[PDB]
Amino acid sequence: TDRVSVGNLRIARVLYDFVNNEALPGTDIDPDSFWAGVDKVVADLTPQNQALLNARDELQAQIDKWHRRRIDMDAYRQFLTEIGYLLPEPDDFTITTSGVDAEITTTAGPQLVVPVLNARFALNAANARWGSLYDALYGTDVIPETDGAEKGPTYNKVRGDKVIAYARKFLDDSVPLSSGSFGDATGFTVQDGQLVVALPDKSTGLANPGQFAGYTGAAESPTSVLLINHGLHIEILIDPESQVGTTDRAGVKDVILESAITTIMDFEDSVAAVDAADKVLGYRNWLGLNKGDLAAARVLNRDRNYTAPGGGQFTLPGRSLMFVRNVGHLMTNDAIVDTDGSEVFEGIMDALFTGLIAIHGLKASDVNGPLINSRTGSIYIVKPKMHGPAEVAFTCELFSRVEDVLGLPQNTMKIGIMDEERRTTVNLKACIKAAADRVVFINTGFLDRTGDEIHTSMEAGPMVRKGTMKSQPWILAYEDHNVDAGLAAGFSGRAQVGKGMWTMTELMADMVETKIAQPRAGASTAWVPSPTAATLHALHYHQVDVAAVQQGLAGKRRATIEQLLTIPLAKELAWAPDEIREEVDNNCQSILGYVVRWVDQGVGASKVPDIHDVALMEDRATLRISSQLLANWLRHGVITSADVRASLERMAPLVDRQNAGDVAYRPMAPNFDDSIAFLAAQELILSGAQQPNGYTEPILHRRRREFKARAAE
Ligand SMILES: O=C(O)C1=C/C(=C2\C=Nc3ccccc32)NN1
Ligand SMILES: [Mg+2]
Repeated sequence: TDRVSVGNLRIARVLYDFVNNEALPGTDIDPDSFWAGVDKVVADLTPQNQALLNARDELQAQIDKWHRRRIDMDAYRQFLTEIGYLLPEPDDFTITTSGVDAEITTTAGPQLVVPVLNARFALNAANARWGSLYDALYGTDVIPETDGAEKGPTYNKVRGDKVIAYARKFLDDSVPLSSGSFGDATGFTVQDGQLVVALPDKSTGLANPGQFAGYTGAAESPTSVLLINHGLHIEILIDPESQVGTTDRAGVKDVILESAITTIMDFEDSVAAVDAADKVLGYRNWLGLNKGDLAAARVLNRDRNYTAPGGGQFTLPGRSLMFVRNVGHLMTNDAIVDTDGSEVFEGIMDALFTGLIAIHGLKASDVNGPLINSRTGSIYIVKPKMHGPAEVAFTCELFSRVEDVLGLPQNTMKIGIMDEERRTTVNLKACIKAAADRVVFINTGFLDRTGDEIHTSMEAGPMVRKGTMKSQPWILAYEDHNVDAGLAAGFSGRAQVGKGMWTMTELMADMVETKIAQPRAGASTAWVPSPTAATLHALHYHQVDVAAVQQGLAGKRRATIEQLLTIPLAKELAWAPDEIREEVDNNCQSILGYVVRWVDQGVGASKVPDIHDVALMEDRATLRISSQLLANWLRHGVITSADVRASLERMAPLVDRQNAGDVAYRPMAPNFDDSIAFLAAQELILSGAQQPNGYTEPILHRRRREFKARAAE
């Protein structure tokens, strides 16, 4: 209820007040003009937005019928071409985007993704540009807790020594000495622009003196030594009076790594935001981060100060350069409605509002606030779930029109193309071309892209199990195809090529062991769930020369269209009944475990124990893959209707028990039919086949609004 009328728009009062009183001031944009701009952009671009969404449904309908009238890959591919799903590949080109920050064009390193509605997590992320290696090693299972090195209420010095040793070895691998090991260092000095390291006998310098990047304190006895490797900084904090430094052979207190080079503040799959009040909380946090005054009861960090090897001062950034992830093209939100009572497209709103807010981040002031995000004056929006190059061109048009409403130079709002839909994958080169002057980023993932995969080929037959999907031909070609297209479009030295998220937040040893594969595959960046994970993952960019990898990959075409189009159908008699049961339970607990927190508590990302009590931090896309898989098995009679109900009922109390220790929690068992969460989870499965491209948000947003409305009394 209660709205402000502006032309054809009926704007929720809370939103209206927030923009005028909080967002607009300092931007020198006339409030009346802004709202007219909103009304106009919305009226003009809404039909297009709708036209694209209808085109998806049409395409999917044809693909459905085709499968029902049957596999001949040659005919399939020709069909996709005929219906305008597979478009012709454009001639080679190089992107032209300008005014892009160094964090994106040149530096390879970790990238954090955080739900914007959580100010605490958002604050930590922005400050995770720099992280303590010691804390990360000590706090996680990277250092085993075995030989007397278990963690306790108090500091364990045996475990500390292992941390130190691990770090000492890292230094050896990253910034090697001409002779000897950092392990035996006793002191650090700066003699004539050159870092001397004191060993017991002799005293050496860096193998490459070029890696010596600066220091703090007196050259004769620095308080820290700054190093650089593969563009990433390493700070050795020296302090013999500290407890840790006291026992260190060279007085070293800590090793600090440049960690999360960039961060994505997320308005999409990691948050639950189903109405106007929610969007405002989200927008307000975004405002604070760009104002640079967001804080919790604690602040955002300022740049760091150093001394060049041969005297003189310099400075380095102290915050993670921020992107924002807008919602995609599909959903509407009641934050604004029309005179007929039709909700306005949420993506259109996000562009306008997140873009307005981001103006503050281009300026250091007192009306705009103290801390600056982008130094070149770009706004970095990541756009999810686009299908095909027309939808990309549409996003760029939206951005262009928003830039006019905001009075920003054209091409200010950069785009990060997420490759997570089949129709974007197979037309990827064309998608990048459609954004050739705005694009700063492409990336791959597992959850959404597989959900689309399952849904697109829904009628073709039963898919393989979810675990199996990570090793299927289509996804391996997809991963490699992404890297190839970016590099072919000239991304190396111009834009990020990213890869997916490590979801197992407690298995850091495993992450350190395996996630190295991503930069080895030429990814200039990849997702981590926490600041701690960003610090650990930063080790990989030290061990791997991403720029060299990309250069060596140049011109290769490692994935074919046939490979991309290889549908992940299961072979005959693939599974025993126990395996089927295990897969169903797996997916049902996955849905119930994530849905219960989303619907009941408005939580979009958290450590959710899986069926075997492994902690996984996933976003909403987990629902899409899980629900589509079950819907597929349901459709082709792998499982009956009884089967699915029995599983949800078995898994509900287990999820109930898994949330013990949360006072806010309300059990779903034993009264399932009275549980809005249980029903939401059941619906996502039973109606899964009929949701557009398998998306979960229509069901979810509806059930969360229903829960919130039941809670209104
Ligand atoms: O595999 C994918 O497609 C995918 C995983 C994922 C996340 C996993 N944990 C998260 C926490 C916060 C925001 C996003 C995520 N996003 N996309
Ligand atoms: Mg996604």
